[PDB]
Amino acid sequence: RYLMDPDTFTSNFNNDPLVLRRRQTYLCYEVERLDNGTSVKMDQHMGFLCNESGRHAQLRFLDLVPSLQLDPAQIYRVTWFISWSPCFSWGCAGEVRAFLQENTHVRLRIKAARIYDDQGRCQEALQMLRDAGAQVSIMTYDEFEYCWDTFVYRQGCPFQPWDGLEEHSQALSGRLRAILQL
Repeated sequence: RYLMDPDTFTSNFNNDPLVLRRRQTYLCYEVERLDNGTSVKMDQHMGFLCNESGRHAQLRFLDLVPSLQLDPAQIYRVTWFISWSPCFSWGCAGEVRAFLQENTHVRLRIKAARIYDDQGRCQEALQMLRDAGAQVSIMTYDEFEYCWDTFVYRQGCPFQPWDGLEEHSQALSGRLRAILQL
């Protein structure tokens, strides 16, 4: 099971708002079955994806859903830890929205390291994700450290936060919440 290089993680998940990092998107994913009150994980149902040749990571996750062989009779929670949202292209959120409409046994939780508020398409795309049932939030220390511990080739090294991580996360979270306020 393949683990990310540590500089790739740090370079892509850094939440400095003064950086406009839109070239790549890294999406770390885990799928759990909701049963017996608890959650049940599957290690072959965890991994990470980047954009590959114009096909956004979010779309690459949707392409591998069949290979997950989800029992349509059960409820599943898919979590994404994604370096930024929402997916920039037009209708790429629409493809996510559509997948959620056709797979009503799947609940999608999106934890983004950052968002880019353009006061336009970006806000509308985030709202449409919410409206299709996704739960979108901004990553905090706990989630960066989880992803470090879970997806990165860290060789026993502990997570080392960058300067401003918590301040930046709280500022982004405030703005996402404002956008998504019902």
